[PDB]
Amino acid sequence: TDPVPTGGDDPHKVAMLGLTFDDVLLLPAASDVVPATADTSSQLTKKIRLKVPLVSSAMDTVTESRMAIAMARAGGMGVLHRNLPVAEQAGQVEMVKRSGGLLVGAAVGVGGDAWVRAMMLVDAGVDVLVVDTAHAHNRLVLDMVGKLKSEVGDRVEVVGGNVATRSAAAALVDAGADAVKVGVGPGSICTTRVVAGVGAPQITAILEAVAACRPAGVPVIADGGLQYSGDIAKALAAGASTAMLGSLLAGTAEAPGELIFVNGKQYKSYRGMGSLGAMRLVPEGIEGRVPFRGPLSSVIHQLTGGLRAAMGYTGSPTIEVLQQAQFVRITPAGLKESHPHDVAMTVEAPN
Amino acid sequence: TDPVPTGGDDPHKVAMLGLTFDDVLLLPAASDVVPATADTSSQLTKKIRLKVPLVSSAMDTVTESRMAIAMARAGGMGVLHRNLPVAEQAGQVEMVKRSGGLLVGAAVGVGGDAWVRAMMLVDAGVDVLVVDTAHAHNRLVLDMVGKLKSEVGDRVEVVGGNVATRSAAAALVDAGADAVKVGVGPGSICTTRVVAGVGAPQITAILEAVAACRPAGVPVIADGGLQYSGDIAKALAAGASTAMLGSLLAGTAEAPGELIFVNGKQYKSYRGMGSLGAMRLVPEGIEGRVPFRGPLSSVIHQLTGGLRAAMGYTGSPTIEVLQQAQFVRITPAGLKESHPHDVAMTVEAPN
Amino acid sequence: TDPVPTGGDDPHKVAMLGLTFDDVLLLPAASDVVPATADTSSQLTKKIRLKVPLVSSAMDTVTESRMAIAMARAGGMGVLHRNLPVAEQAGQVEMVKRSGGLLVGAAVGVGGDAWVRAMMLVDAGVDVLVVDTAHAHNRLVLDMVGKLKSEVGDRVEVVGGNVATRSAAAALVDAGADAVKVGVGPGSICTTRVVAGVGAPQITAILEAVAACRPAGVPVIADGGLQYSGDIAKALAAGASTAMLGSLLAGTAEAPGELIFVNGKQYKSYRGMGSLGAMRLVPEGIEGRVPFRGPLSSVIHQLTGGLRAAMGYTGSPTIEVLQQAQFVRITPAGLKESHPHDVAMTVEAPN
Amino acid sequence: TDPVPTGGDDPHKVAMLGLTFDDVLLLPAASDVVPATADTSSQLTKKIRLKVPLVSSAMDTVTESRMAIAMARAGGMGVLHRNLPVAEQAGQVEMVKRSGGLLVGAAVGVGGDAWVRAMMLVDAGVDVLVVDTAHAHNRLVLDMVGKLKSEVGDRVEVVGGNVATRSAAAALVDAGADAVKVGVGPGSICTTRVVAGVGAPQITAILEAVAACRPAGVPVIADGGLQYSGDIAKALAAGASTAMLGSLLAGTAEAPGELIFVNGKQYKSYRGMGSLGAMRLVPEGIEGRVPFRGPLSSVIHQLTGGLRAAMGYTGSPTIEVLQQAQFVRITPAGLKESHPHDVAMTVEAPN
Ligand SMILES: C[C@@H](Oc1cccc(-c2ccn[nH]2)c1)c1cncc(-c2nc(Cl)c[nH]2)c1
Ligand SMILES: C[C@@H](Oc1cccc(-c2ccn[nH]2)c1)c1cncc(-c2nc(Cl)c[nH]2)c1
Ligand SMILES: C[C@@H](Oc1cccc(-c2ccn[nH]2)c1)c1cncc(-c2nc(Cl)c[nH]2)c1
Ligand SMILES: C[C@@H](Oc1cccc(-c2ccn[nH]2)c1)c1cncc(-c2nc(Cl)c[nH]2)c1
Ligand SMILES: O=c1[nH]cnc2c1ncn2[C@@H]1O[C@H](COP(=O)(O)O)[C@@H](O)[C@H]1O
Ligand SMILES: O=c1[nH]cnc2c1ncn2[C@@H]1O[C@H](COP(=O)(O)O)[C@@H](O)[C@H]1O
Ligand SMILES: O=c1[nH]cnc2c1ncn2[C@@H]1O[C@H](COP(=O)(O)O)[C@@H](O)[C@H]1O
Ligand SMILES: O=c1[nH]cnc2c1ncn2[C@@H]1O[C@H](COP(=O)(O)O)[C@@H](O)[C@H]1O
Repeated sequence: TDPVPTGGDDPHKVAMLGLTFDDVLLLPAASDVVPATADTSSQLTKKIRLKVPLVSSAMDTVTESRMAIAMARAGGMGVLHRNLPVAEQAGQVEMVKRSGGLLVGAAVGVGGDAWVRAMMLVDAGVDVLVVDTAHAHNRLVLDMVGKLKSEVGDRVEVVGGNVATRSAAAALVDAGADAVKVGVGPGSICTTRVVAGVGAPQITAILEAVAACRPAGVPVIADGGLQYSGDIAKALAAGASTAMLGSLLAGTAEAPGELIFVNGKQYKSYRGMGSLGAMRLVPEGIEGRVPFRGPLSSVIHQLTGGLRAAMGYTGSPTIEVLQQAQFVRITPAGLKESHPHDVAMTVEAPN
Repeated sequence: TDPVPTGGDDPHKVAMLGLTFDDVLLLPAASDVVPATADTSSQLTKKIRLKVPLVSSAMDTVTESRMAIAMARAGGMGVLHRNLPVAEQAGQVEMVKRSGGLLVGAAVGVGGDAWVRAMMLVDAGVDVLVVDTAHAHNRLVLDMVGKLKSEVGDRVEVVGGNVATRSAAAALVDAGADAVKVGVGPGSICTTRVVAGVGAPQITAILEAVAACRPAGVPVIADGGLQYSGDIAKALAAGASTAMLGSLLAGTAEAPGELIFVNGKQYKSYRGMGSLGAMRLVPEGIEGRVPFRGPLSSVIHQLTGGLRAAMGYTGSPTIEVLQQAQFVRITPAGLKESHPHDVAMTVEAPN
Repeated sequence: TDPVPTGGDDPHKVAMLGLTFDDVLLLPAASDVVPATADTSSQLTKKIRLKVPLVSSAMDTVTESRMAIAMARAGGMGVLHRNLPVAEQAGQVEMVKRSGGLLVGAAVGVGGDAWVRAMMLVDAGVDVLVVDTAHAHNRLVLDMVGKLKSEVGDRVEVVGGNVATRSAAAALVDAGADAVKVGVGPGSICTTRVVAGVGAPQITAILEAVAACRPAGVPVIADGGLQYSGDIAKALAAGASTAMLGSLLAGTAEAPGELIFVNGKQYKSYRGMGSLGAMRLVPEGIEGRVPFRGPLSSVIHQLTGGLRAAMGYTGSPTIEVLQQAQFVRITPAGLKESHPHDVAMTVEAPN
Repeated sequence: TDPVPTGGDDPHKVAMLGLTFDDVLLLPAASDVVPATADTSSQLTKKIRLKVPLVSSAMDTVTESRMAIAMARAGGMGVLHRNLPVAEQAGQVEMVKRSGGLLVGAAVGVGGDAWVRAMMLVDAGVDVLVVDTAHAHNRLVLDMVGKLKSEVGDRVEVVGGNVATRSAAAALVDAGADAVKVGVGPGSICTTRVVAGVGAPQITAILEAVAACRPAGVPVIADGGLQYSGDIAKALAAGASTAMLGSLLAGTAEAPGELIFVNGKQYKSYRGMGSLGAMRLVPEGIEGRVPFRGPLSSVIHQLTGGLRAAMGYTGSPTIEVLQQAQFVRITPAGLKESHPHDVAMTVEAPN
């Protein structure tokens, strides 16, 4: 019997071919939709629907109270980070609720201290708890999701993550999750791929997680690796219902941290939660900076405008129709020309 | 049942593998043709044949009256842009007609104002109307094509675009189009691919559109992404009958705009019609610059000379025979060496 | 009959598709393992098990007595290089044995002088002899392995290498090798690939060698091309039992050579054993430098920490379970984003 | 019926997948050969065998009398260029013959003037005539080969080229060629690929030409694209019997032209024979420069040493055995590491 062409005698050792966002484009289709008439609303969880299908990352350089307020007013939601005392995180929930009863979420870990944290957040009025781990395919994480749903599941929605396979998503569904968050490897500040050699390209990870979650009616949150507004449209067409953004929002006025004026240009700090600085395990994230981008309201406007353009080209009046769109796969030669190919740019572009 | 190797259980979710110009080369074949004896004439529309199979883009940094006159004298044609008052566009048609009854086209949009524009252009003597949209697979665009053909189709030829699929090209054929223009995603100044995440690699887009148009006798115009004279030969071998050029002609003396002397080198402005500056929707084009290239007559001479070389290598005495030539697909390692690989260039090359 | 699609009529002329480390990632799986509870021990040879599955390269810029002592104290082993007189190499074995009866290996060549060298190393107390060649698929190399095993095989373990195919690994197994070392082409300082045009991508080379060695109970040493801690996890998941490191350890305090302060940064010399300088045959290696990395103990700590993270993500309590993990294949677009993609790094990262 | 996955309904429109040198490596195999014992002799034509399987390009910056003398003394051969008067080219043949009756070849074109040139070269004692064209798959070129063989074929050997397909090679075999030269697209100074969009990756072109020539006993000359000594071994393993070199020899003392000292480094001119300067048709080559490399004897020594290393790794005692060796295909990730990957080079390497 002949060998597998890439080596050895086991045809399942190399189990899949993984696609990322840069590997695909959306095909145009017959359409009566124009960008202005598209409806961008979508489910965050079984019970919660958002007007704009975007949430901010649970990171100490992205989401505290000011970002959560601005995201909710823009039609999305923020998830407050958990790298601070319980009493301070619960107080940031109250500040958001004092600005109009806006929707808000908050991250928790696994174990006894994370349980005390979760109960204080519920008492403060939080709408969504996010069980927030590097590897959710573990019985202790599944137990945490199920115990929260049993005790406070009537009052608050419970998200679990992160996963990158069909089998991991199915395990969270069986544990009672109200949404499943997908992403191991893809984030802009992630070094899991080179430190551990572990990960999954994000278009294939979404397609596999959706194969388990869609038949059960559980929404999927696509978390990490989104670099352009067009990546949001690709993630939702692969079957996700919302997208979570770190890098794209870390440059805004509302993100925690001060402005950095260096060489006449401006920046703000952005770091992984598994970086040396955030943990103060070998680190699985870096500490860096991103360009300053101005007010959050204007960033969200440009991102939703690109999504609306994609809905016009694909004939999708709603996000549920966009989830049925088709891809064309591209080669390396086709990606290099996608970033403005060979015409000296001179003027600023908003998107 | 096993999953699709790239994810999920649907084998049509990733529907195609899209090739661009850099993915293919033309194979040499048995030939009695030398570059000097090749015949470069080809159909622009059902009724109009050109001596040179090239047209200039309908852009406000590429084609007004001076470019249209020079293109027609060179054996091709210009399409006048529509980012100006109706009375001015109609007057540029008259200026072209006063220089010898040369062929000329002009762009129009969709709706009531575009209808008034179209009727004034016909009264001024235009030969070709181009229904000029970002997404032609839409009933309002198909209605515009059909209504023009019904009212003035005896006097003027009617083009519709742009499309990137077999089904979209078939819909324009059924509506009465005299030619179909192909290109969503590929242009040098296009950002649709990253803003909306939408597009189609241009060799596959041409092959699919031709599968619908050739059996009906409708010519295909390949519009966008052409960077070298060899790309013209590849587009026509994939089945197109003419090519439309923006970047390659924006540097010429006849293009609208003034010369830009900067750092001892010279440039001219070139911008997408969906850029912020041209529209004064989120933008789907950039504003930039290209190197100055001299007179149009000399640029067209070099481009047609490269086409003639391809016809010699493939044994094609006419464009209709070139449309039957074969490709070899190349890998990433083969493209890097195609751009002069590893020999410090010292002297200027015209092409 | 149709041609093979890549040329000619022989479907075995291009025999395989070879994958390297950058072509694959490890898939997360169901896990009760956390990085702290993983067991990193593994067989170096049939009779010798190490606490940490790493050995240092047999190179005159990587391993003399100080590196061998530090590697053994860290739980791994060093292999002393053979580019020095027999009496000096045997004396370095004694120095290692005087620091606590630590484990140590030493390289030898093929022929009569290499036999005298081998006997002196055994008299000095060496634990492992490494028959150390550029191409081990040769009857003289197989004879050397078998004769050593016959004469001193009761006292010392005998390794042979290097190979890159299933048939070559099988020949070393039949000759009596206690471990098989894999790697032709992949090393950071190797130029065999461009000087001779010969080599084998290392993930496929490991998969093929393991197909011969695992059924016989012979461990495989993955030698060359490892650039990050995650590459160690990939090599062991492909079926290797230990990894050998040159570049990653050449920057440490214990490596032979002096520090190089240049432009405020620090370096140390690193060169192939087939470079012009080491041989003083056309050269098949280069002479260069690598950044200074500090003490060996700290480098090994970071490398084993990344391995432990991979064991947590894959649910592997032991190295024998990690050898059963699965890969996802990635495209060129997915690799570019793996190296910290698009976030200006500002702070130092240990790994 | 479903479409072809890359577009259209014709499965032969994209006829082949073309491999270049960077797409493959030679696999090591069982061997009793060491580099010193390999036999590098090989057929140039049916009747002429060389000691070293290399010839110099017929270019006015590579081969006049001094290069032809040095190549023959090194065991190879030179082909004198034809961009000069007939009387001068014939006189350079005599100069070579006055230095010891060394072997020499000379290029000619097609037509009446090329016939007069050919007869004068034969009278001057030339050993090989090379019918030297950009596209040999043409009845006028085949007639020239056949008429030369009929008139002077008893005294001189007749080569024809260049081709890049099985059918073109078969036509030259039927016309009586004593060897077939392969290469359309691959040369370092070639711009046919971007000017005409025409070419064929060189490993696939050799495999296809050999499928026609080997069964007839006609040797194949691999011409263009060779960048390293390892590329020579790959070309011969694909089935060629000799290789022709331009760039690799244009830097030597014996090449025509003067040394260029610029910025403390040294260069020499190198230009295509279809460049603007050589023709004084649109140009299909560039004019440039290459680094100075010293005496030819030393360059040939390093190139043959790399070939000898490949013969050791593959177990090939002769070139006829190397022509039976096997390849592994590599991905883009595997090529980037082949050029010395990540170790600051400090010292000069001869090869
Ligand atoms: C922003 C602008 O981008 C482009 C892109 C390509 C061509 C042109 C253009 C303008 C004039 N001639 N060609 C404009 C634009 C203008 N209107 C409609 C669209 C649009 N519809 C759907 Cl559905 C999706 N997106 C986009
Ligand atoms: C411009 C010039 O380009 C080359 C390319 C490769 C080799 C040479 C060359 C010249 C002399 N020796 N080799 C010239 C050229 C000269 N003539 C004919 C052609 C030609 N025919 C067909 Cl059909 C297509 N294109 C091209
Ligand atoms: C170093 C640190 O890396 C990350 C990576 C991604 C997300 C986060 C994070 C922290 C807080 N929220 N999200 C941390 C970390 C923290 N703990 C556990 C792990 C881990 N477990 C297994 Cl199994 C393997 N590796 C990794
Ligand atoms: C020039 C030199 O290149 C290397 C490459 C890899 C490892 C080493 C090495 C030296 C000492 N330990 N390891 C040397 C060399 C030394 N001898 C033999 C060969 C050789 N044989 C065959 Cl067959 C083909 N080429 C190559
Ligand atoms: O240190 C880390 N390592 C790996 N992933 C991380 C780390 N910190 C945060 N993440 C993930 O990265 C996402 C942000 O990705 P981005 O939007 O591409 O910048 C977050 O929402 C987390 O899922
Ligand atoms: O703003 C824009 N976005 C996208 N495509 C555009 C825009 N403006 C013009 N185009 C297209 O780009 C083509 C020019 O492409 P180029 O020849 O590659 O520069 C035009 O003929 C249009 O089809
Ligand atoms: O000159 C040489 N050419 C090729 N391979 C070499 C040479 N010297 C050492 N090696 C190999 O390269 C390995 C080190 O690879 P690295 O860890 O990628 O730097 C060694 O353990 C040897 O197997
Ligand atoms: O102008 C030209 N265009 C294309 N190919 C050329 C030209 N001049 C020479 N060649 C070819 O290029 C070969 C040299 O290729 P190199 O060794 O890669 O530099 C010659 O032997 C010719 O076959």
